[PDB]
Amino acid sequence: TSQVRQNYHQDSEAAINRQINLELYASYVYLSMSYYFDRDDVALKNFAKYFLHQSHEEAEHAAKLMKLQNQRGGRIFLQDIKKPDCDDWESGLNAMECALHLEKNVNQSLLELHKLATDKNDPHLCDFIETHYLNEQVKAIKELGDHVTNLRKMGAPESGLAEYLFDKHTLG
Amino acid sequence: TSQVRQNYHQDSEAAINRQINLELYASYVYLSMSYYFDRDDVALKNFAKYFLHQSHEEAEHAAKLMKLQNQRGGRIFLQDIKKPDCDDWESGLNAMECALHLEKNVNQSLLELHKLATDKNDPHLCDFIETHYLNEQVKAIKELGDHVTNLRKMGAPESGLAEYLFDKHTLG
Amino acid sequence: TSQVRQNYHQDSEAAINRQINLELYASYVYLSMSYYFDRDDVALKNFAKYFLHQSHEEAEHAAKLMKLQNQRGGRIFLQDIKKPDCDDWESGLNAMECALHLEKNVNQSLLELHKLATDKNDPHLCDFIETHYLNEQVKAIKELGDHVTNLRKMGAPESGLAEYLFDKHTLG
Amino acid sequence: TSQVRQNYHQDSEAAINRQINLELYASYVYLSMSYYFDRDDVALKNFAKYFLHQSHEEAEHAAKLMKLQNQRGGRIFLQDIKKPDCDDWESGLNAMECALHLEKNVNQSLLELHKLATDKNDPHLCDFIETHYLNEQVKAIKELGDHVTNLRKMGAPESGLAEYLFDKHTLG
Amino acid sequence: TSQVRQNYHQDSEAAINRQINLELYASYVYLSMSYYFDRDDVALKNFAKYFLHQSHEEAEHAAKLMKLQNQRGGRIFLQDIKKPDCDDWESGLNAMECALHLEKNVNQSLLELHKLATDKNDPHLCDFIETHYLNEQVKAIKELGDHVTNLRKMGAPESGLAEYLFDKHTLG
Amino acid sequence: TSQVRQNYHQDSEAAINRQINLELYASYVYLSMSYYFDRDDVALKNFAKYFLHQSHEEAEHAAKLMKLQNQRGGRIFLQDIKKPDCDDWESGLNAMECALHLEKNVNQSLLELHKLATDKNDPHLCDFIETHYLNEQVKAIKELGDHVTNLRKMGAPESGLAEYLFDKHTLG
Ligand SMILES: [Cu+2]
Ligand SMILES: [Cu+2]
Ligand SMILES: [Cu+2]
Ligand SMILES: [Cu+2]
Ligand SMILES: [Cu+2]
Ligand SMILES: [Cu+2]
Repeated sequence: TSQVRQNYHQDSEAAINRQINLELYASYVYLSMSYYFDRDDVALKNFAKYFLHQSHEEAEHAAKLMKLQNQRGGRIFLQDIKKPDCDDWESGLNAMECALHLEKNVNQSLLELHKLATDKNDPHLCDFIETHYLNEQVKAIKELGDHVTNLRKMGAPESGLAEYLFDKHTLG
Repeated sequence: TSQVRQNYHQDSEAAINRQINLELYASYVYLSMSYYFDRDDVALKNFAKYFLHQSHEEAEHAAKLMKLQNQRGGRIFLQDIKKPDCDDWESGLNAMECALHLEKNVNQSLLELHKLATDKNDPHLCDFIETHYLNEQVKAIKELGDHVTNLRKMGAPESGLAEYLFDKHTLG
Repeated sequence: TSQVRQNYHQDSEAAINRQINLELYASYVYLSMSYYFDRDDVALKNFAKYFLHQSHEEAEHAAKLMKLQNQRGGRIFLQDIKKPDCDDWESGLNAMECALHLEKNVNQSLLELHKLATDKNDPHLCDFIETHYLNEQVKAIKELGDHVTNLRKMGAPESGLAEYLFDKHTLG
Repeated sequence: TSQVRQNYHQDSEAAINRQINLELYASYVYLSMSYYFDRDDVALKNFAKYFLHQSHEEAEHAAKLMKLQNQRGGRIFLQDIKKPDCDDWESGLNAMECALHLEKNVNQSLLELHKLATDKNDPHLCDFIETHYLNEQVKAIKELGDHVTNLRKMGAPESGLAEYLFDKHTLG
Repeated sequence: TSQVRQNYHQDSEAAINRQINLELYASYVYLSMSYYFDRDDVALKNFAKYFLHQSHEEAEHAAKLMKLQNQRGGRIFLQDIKKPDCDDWESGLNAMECALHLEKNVNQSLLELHKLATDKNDPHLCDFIETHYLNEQVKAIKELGDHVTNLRKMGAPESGLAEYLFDKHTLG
Repeated sequence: TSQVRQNYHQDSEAAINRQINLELYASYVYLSMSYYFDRDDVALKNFAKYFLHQSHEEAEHAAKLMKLQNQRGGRIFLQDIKKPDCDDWESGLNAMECALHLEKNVNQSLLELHKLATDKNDPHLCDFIETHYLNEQVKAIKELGDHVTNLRKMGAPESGLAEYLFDKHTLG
């Protein structure tokens, strides 16, 4: 056992590793989206920039989780980062909807993690999740919902002008 | 009687209290609108910002009226701030039209107040209304009329693109 | 259902709306106090300034709650802001005592809200309450208790000199 | 009962007093260590500086707990600060190990305190512990574990050169 | 024997350790006073600040004595820091009187220490006491006497207004 | 076919995708190493920092390759990022040796890619590889070889002091 480990259940350690893999997967999904919008036949540079920023933020989340795993005396166990479900989205609106679904899945995983930490009476882990992940997830979900709403109201995906103007005015 | 009271009719004091309540009600209507446009399914951030600014300005108007009530030796008598007539507006254009109607109602109340002060031969009250409220109301009504005209000409409310572009270019 | 709503119980949404109304009511009570101390026959300018600042802070609390309601996909439902129980306090000490009672009532409501969020397993809501409201309430209650203690020890309310000196030295 | 006391159980008040005494004891243990390494026959100035800083931080923790006791309307009850178990450590590595054990004991006490506050449904106390003490304890334990690991790997305590170089490069 | 020890009698070493414990005890008495005046039902913030500063100064005195013990090749032997005789003082004047009595006791101990060092022909120890402690004690006693005199003349402890004004004007 | 595609063979596109996956895999290996050295029982902070920087650089290399894929009209096809072969290295020297082997493998892949581009008469691809990857690989391999040589000469892995001093002086 680690000399620093205290009140750190093995179930919590395993769930933290699963969350690390989930954050890495989300980052790599966002990377796929970003370079989809960099394509010559899509060419929405601000969508690409937005999703690249999201990918970097997800990477940061993963790194923070690994740092906590080491802080608590757990052992990081990495797994394959699976390829994203889609190589194509055919519209900025569809990518935003997929991002919203992904963020909600990540949020559900974080909520299950918080429930596990509460059951294991690990207040440090609960506070870590609450302070660094829960409100960030809520803000991200709200922002993506706003983007989806605006794109739908503007006439996307059937209107390329809508996506162009959204790229220029909201994401630019 | 207050040691500072001079040429301050009780009718004027009561009308000032009614105007205080009206300004508070207008502020709270604007607050309702502002957070309607903050909703995920509406997501017009500049409409929300505009109406929040209007709410703060209305609060300021109310506070100025209370300060005058104290200056003249009147006694502030507060009443319930009634909830706004609408929880929903379904478009920025409808909210702008409602704001225009509200500002015209506030203006009519101020004009009746000025007529009362003129009848009571209260030149200080008349000058206070003229200097701090009448031209502000005229400017607000003109600005709201301009917004309504532009939104209607752009194709609102049937065109979500119109409201999006108006949010970006006029209110942003 | 809102596209962003996740782990947000309807009971929590209703309690948040009730808390919004409570914060608005507290702000309007503080406003009443502030302009009571602006009266010519009371004339305690720093008491008025203190209570006006408290009113603005309460308004901010209400706005933050509305923002959370929108963030979580809840729907803001506003109600009448009831007039304050008192139009008169006859002393700074009595106003401070009333403010202490009001802040304790707001705190009790927030604690019940936190208990509801804990029962509904809404860690984001629990953390929001803890981070933005609970310690602010504790600090406000402590400060008001200190003010009440100092005013009582100085000889208020029977000593106008006590309230004058407290206005100058503590609130100024 | 205190005019500010609300949702503050007597058991929580007693546990807070016990934690105050524990933090003071930890500070005084660290002080003992610091001046052990200031001895002419030990002469590890950066170890002394490190433990003096730790002592000051522990004092700060105690003061924060006393401030909370007053904020919540509890009554501070001080007890004797017992002398540290050891007047001698014969090596920097042994002092680091003792500090690690002490910090883990303090952490266990804080976790028991958080469990008590959770049982008493005192969310303000729970959030105070989580925000100001739990992650600080985790970071301190991790840092001490790192120091112990590095000292052991460098050849301490049998190698005075190891402790000298660690004093110069890690603690300096 | 220490390689640096020279003209350092064991009696002087023991007396220095006793003085270390006395300074720590005085610091902890001052800490108790400081947080007594932070209570909601006392609420004299400048009294609390004054006594907290005194506590920090006493801690500094203790640390200086420990540093001298190490400089001369003596060995620091710590003892329990006993809890202060009083948990309550019921007035700023009573706390000032207690502080005056405490400082006079510390001064008497320092004078006995100087007499011992003179008897042992330890000019370095005599000069250390004279330079760093004797005039500081005289100044502290004079300042506390001034505070006690002013509080008594102002009508303390029977006049809460006196203590409030003294807190604002002398300690603020 | 892409409107921008010109002199871009499908074999080159596939090899670029394979290289993207290889760079991502190398980044994730470096990430694993970095957080291995962040462990409490390893505690070599500058090794961790060095490998984290290497991971970020590898990510940058991958992103540059994806950007080229889009520039030339190829289509990015992502694959699973496989977990690193090792979760443990038991020494900084072993991690450096593994990094050297990994960089040589990446270099061999880049050389095969350059040979393919030369065979396909794709001078733009050849120049891209030469300008952005070949000399970077040579420099990285040389630096890792230097680190391995220095660690071996200092007595690693059997000497923890060697790895500590290397962490402080070369990587710090
Ligand atoms: Cu994330
Ligand atoms: Cu107005
Ligand atoms: Cu509030
Ligand atoms: Cu501590
Ligand atoms: Cu002293
Ligand atoms: Cu590379």
